[PDB]
Amino acid sequence: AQDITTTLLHPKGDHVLHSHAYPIFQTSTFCFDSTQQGADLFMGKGEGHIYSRLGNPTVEQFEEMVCSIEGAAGSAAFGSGMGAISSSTLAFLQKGDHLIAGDTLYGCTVSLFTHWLPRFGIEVDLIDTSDVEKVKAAWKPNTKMVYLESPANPTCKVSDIKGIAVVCHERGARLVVDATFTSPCFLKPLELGADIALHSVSKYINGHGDVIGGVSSAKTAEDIATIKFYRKDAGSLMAPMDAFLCARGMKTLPIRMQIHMENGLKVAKFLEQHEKIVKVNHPGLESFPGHDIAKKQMTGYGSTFLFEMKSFEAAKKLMEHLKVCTLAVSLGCVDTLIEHPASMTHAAVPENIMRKQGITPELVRISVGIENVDDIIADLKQALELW
Amino acid sequence: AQDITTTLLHPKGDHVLHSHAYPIFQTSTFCFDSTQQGADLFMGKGEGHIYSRLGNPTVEQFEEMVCSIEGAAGSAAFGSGMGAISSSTLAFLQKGDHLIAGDTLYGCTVSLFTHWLPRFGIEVDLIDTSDVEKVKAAWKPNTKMVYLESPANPTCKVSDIKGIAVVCHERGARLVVDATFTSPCFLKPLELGADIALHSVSKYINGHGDVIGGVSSAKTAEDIATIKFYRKDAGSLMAPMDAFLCARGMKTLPIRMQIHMENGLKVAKFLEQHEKIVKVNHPGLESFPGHDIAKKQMTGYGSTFLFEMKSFEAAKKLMEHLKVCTLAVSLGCVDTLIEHPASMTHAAVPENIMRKQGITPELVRISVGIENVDDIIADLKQALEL
Amino acid sequence: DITTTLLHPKGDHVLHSHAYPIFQTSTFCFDSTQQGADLFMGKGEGHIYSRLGNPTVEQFEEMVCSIEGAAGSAAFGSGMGAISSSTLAFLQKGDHLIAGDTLYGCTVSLFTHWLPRFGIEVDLIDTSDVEKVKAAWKPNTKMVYLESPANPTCKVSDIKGIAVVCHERGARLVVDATFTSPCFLKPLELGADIALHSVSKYINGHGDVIGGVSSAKTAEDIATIKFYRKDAGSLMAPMDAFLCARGMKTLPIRMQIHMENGLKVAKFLEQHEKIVKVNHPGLESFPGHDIAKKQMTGYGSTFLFEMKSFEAAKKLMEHLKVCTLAVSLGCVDTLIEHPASMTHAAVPENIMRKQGITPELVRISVGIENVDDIIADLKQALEL
Amino acid sequence: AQDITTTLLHPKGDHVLHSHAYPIFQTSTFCFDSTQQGADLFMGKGEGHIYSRLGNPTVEQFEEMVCSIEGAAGSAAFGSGMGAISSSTLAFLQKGDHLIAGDTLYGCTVSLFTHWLPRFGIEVDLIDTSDVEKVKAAWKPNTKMVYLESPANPTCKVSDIKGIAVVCHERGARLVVDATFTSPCFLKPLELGADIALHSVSKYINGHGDVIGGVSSAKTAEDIATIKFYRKDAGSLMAPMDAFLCARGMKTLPIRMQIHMENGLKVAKFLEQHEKIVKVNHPGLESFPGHDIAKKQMTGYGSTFLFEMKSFEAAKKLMEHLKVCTLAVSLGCVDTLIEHPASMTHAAVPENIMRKQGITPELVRISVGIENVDDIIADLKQALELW
Ligand SMILES: C/C=C(/N=C/c1c(COP(=O)(O)O)cnc(C)c1O)C(=O)O
Ligand SMILES: C/C=C(/N=C/c1c(COP(=O)(O)O)cnc(C)c1O)C(=O)O
Ligand code: MET
Repeated sequence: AQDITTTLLHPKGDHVLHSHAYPIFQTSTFCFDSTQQGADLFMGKGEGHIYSRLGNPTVEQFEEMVCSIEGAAGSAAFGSGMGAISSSTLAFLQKGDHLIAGDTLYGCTVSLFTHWLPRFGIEVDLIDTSDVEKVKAAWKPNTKMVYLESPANPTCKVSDIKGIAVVCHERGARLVVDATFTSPCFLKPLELGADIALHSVSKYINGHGDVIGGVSSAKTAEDIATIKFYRKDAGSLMAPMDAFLCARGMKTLPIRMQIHMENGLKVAKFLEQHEKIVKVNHPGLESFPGHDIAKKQMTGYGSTFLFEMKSFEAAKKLMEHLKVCTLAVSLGCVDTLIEHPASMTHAAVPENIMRKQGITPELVRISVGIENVDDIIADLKQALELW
Repeated sequence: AQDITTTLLHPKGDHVLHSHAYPIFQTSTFCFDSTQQGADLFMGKGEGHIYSRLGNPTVEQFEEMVCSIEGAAGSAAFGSGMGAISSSTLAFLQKGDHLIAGDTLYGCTVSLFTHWLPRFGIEVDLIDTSDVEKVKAAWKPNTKMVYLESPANPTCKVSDIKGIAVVCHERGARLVVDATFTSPCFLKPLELGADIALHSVSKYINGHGDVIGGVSSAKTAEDIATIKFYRKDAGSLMAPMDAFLCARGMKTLPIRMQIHMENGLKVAKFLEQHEKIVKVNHPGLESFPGHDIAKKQMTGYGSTFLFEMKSFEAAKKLMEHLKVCTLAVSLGCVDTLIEHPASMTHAAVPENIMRKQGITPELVRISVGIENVDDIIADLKQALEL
Repeated sequence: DITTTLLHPKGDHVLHSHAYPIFQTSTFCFDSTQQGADLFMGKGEGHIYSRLGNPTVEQFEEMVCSIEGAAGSAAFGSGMGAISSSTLAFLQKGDHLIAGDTLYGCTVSLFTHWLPRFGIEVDLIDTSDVEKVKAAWKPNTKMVYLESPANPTCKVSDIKGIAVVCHERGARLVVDATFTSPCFLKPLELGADIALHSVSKYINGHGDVIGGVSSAKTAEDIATIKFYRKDAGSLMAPMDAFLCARGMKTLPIRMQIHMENGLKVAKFLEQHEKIVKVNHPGLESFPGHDIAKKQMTGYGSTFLFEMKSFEAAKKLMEHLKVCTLAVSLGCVDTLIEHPASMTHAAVPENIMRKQGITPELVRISVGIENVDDIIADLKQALEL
Repeated sequence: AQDITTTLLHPKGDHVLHSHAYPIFQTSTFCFDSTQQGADLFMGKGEGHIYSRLGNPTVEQFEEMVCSIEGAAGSAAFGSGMGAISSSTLAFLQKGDHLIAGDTLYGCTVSLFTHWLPRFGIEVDLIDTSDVEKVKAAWKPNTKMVYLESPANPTCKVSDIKGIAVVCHERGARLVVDATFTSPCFLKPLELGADIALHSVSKYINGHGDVIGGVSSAKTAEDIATIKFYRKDAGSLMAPMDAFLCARGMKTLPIRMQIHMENGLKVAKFLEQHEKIVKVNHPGLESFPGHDIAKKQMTGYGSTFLFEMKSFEAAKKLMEHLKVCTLAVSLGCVDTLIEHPASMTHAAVPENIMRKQGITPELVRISVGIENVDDIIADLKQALELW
């Protein structure tokens, strides 16, 4: 079996004009040979292109690379992770349907599900998905979808994807998994029973902090077609230049993820033993509740996780005296990022959800990059040891 | 008194690092000076950026440009015209609401309004908006929006935006106008009483056929904030490179439109007097129904219009023996495009709606570019003789 | 007219794409050893490596080639790359070059500092007078190099007459037509052997690319230019070639407006009490207007005018609200510059005085803004 | 000391408008605050920009990154490696000067030294620089420069850079080293006594096969200013978009080089023991003449090297039956490339030099990428074992 490293460096498809790098198709439209050839293409007959919103070759190349690592029937690229999320939910859910989603999600996902979905007649419950019994108890005759992020952003809370998939499969609901925090190198939700696996490509997949994009991959040709049907009318598109950048970033994904994983674990162990640190929420630590599930269902760990300081003032002093780590939101970049969830990424999450997400002013989230790990640790140590 | 040409060439804003051209901010995220500065930005306090989905300086520069020409409170850029349309309607409409839309729309707009909105519990009636009394008859107690394209894609049917706007003001509904076909140089819906004016930037505004993008502009600060709030969660973004290209394309918009207008008018009159053409639907032709409303409510015409051949075989013969004109969907590019609506742009629209639209296999849609008009006329002339 | 040709360039579409794709690649794949071997020998159609040939760059080359009436065109990383490749590709130790006495600053630097280190004799002379060219002639003269109208004074040379001397005496005529664009000046049509532009200016026209292009009358000459380029390495990036081809789609239309704006602004300045003199080739008062009207089909919109003092020039340049103080020219928006202390600051004083550049001169590059807005901007800054 | 990985991820300089990624300054010109402020910049007084040919912020950012790894006084970026070579030689050499260069060089470098320099009255001798005594024997009172590639493209012939530097330093000649084949992670010519270190950035530094570019770094402020002065008139510029891509590719250079080095050595050892293979020219092999100099003067190896088949026909059979390796010129890409020097990269080298260079139709050059090394070896092995 050929390694993922090789597969990503050797994607299927013909070269264009013998070009070694896949060209950037910075075009809106495509030319027809004849009236029939164009008419046929609109009916889905024959091979070729019409218009970049419907399909663009550079973007299609990136989709195939994601499709190849997910083990999907197809993938669809979007202008952002939120585009991928919207199109993976609202492509299926309609007025009268019920959605069960995790109670700890990325802020804008909470916004989508709690503000917009109810305006469209869609019933939503945010449930603690780390407990399958609670998922079952929240199930209704009109439940059509379960949506999970695991490990959750930012607390790393682990859900049992495999166990929840069984219930979805017995009861006719789609299981959708946002695997952004871990990357398709370490978490393949379609192998665990999910119907759709999505990512903010803005994070690890692209990895270079210079594009915003989303991707969604479906187990079934019918589901990926419906997703693309929705995309056509909702209009969240990956730009050709951004697809070129994302495919390029993804060429180094496996080796970056190996370094991220090892760095993140070493940084978490350093913090876990440090006097100033109260707790570390990294799912690769044995102290972490849900570690046994993460270890079974994933083949590695991302490097973004959260830790607890003794006070808000101590969190502030740390985050503001770092020379290698950069104070900024986002994650999964080659360089190390740090932020304060309570006042930043999750300052917009309703208080009812803040308290049961478990997010407090003492928490700091770090996204460990691929810098030499000793340099990252020395940077944290010097700020922790300040006068 | 400063001319539109000058305004687009001299946008408001500081230069970045003294750079003459506005830099391409190809970044996802922005750095914070301190915990407080970041927390302040998340609360809308102070000046600065956080993350490109919330706001990107290169994108914002293009948004300001469009906002200037529309006379808007603010503008929002998107990944596509369909992103602008989705975000300008579903940002406001919710379950139990009712939408009145023109019956002749771009194909994917029909798919949006006919397939997705009713799945979200939104009631939708497609009606002939060229007659204001028909809009009034279709009105219900829960009508929250009227959505228009004028001149319509592809038949160029004209609606009285100004009169429909009065009805909307009186009865508590938003008026949303898709002005893609005409461009903001010639049609300014917000000056006519609309609440929202939107464009597929993919067409005239960019004008170079190398970008897909959308833009929407709102009369009020509250409405554009709502649109951007929807965009934050729906995620149709204009990429920084595409915003760089759209702004650059828009620098020549006024001169390009002037040529497009004059070129398209001349080509339509050539066709209108040719023996093989049954009729030409150009809103600037005296013969066109609705010409009188278009000359009053617009300050010029786009150059995309349709004309009728005697049969499908004739249309097929014309479209396939052109040497300058390119057989392709889309419009508003620098070069001339030509298309068969029945089996291309409007192939997926249900028979029911399509016959209401008056779209038949005998119609050909041309998008006249900025070539020497004589080369376009001679191309058509050559082909019409075979 | 020219617009149709630029919008419909020859060649096949790639994957049916309407816009020509950006080949952001260094290398190309071979079907077999033989096919690679053949390509390196110039046999068969195809590509090897972007420095030898990139499809996106070649499409832009083809566009310029068509408008110039050339055997071929080569694109470069800057106008200076085009200039140095159109000269040092041909000149060698022992050769003599005659160049116009008034040239862009870096061209003077190239001809004055570098060429003589390579053993190439160079004299700068007044090429507005053909007898001076004949008098500077030597038995080893292999090239005459010209800018017309010259940067920044707009000094006009008789290109056709000089070409005649060159053809008779066995020298190449190379012409930098940056200031006018190939819409209005076609040197190869006037007898010149090579015609070149800084694409950074009018051709691209959007102020967001630096690039150069050179076009030769003969297949041999362009092949030599590209062979030099292969080793010297001033290439146009695929992205910049995409942007230049895109900018060039509006070239004939932008030029029409530049020309008209520039002529209206120049006449306004010419009759303004505060202005000593205006150096625009299209004015009747300008010396050599007759040659420029004969040999060109229009004018660019960059020209020089004289103020009554340095303090007055500084006051004008620093109270403008539309015009931007910046070097460069041929952008869609208006630019203004002080030659003596900016573009031409490094020029040796003796070449400087022979050029006629003083601290009282201001150089304007008139954009495509509404003319009345440009004039009203100049008006308030001169009067207030 | 902070690690190179960390340095490259954390370059000196302020952020622009708080942007995390450095913006692409796709501009030709820059604005002046006043006549004086503009005048001053032209005189080298004050901080700021004039015009991209003179300096572009995105390009300067990439230059700073190279400068930091080379340990130089400054770096200059170009539109190609050939731009860097032309500008690092012809910026200093004039009519009457003598240049000693290696006899095994990149083909277009031979073309430059052999066709263009003599036309400019510069005397040139190509010498076997693997023998310091041959360098001394070729020295003349007017020798001003020695120019070396080591390991040479394509034969990997090693020169004693340290030993030749001694001679240059005693006699008033600049030593210039093209370190393209090894990358600045493993070869730092300025630490060995060179005056100038240059690269085709097209190869390893950028690493993604999608940019052509060059860079030159000088030990002395004066020499880098002279290089940039030449560049300003000769006009080989790195485009802003290309500088953005090179800086981005360079963010992963140390980890890519680590994998290239290990992959290349394992592939070389596999070929060395294979019955079909006559000889393997990889400088990290103990069998290689000059291995001892290479291991003392470098801190690793690039992964581009050459091997000898039994015949031209066997070389063609191998090259044309690979599924992972790609038949193309260039090198230093994330994916594996392969080519035939005799009929491709060195087919323009005049017959006397190509004889002295030791290039025969039996030689194949491989540029080993970062694919899984077992997948690369299996691809070579299957082609070598064909019917
Ligand atoms: C291929 C597209 C065509 N039109 C598009 C279009 C859109 C949709 O805009 P994006 O395509 O999403 O940028 C919105 N509004 C109008 C009046 C339109 O014509 C076409 O007809 O040929
Ligand atoms: C800042 C630059 C100015 N000029 C440039 C120029 C070049 C050189 O072109 P690159 O700059 O190398 O593309 C060549 N030829 C002419 C007549 C030029 O004006 C300027 O004057 O303001
Ligand atoms: C003359 S082909 C140039 C490509 C590259 N320098 C190589 O050796 O492969």
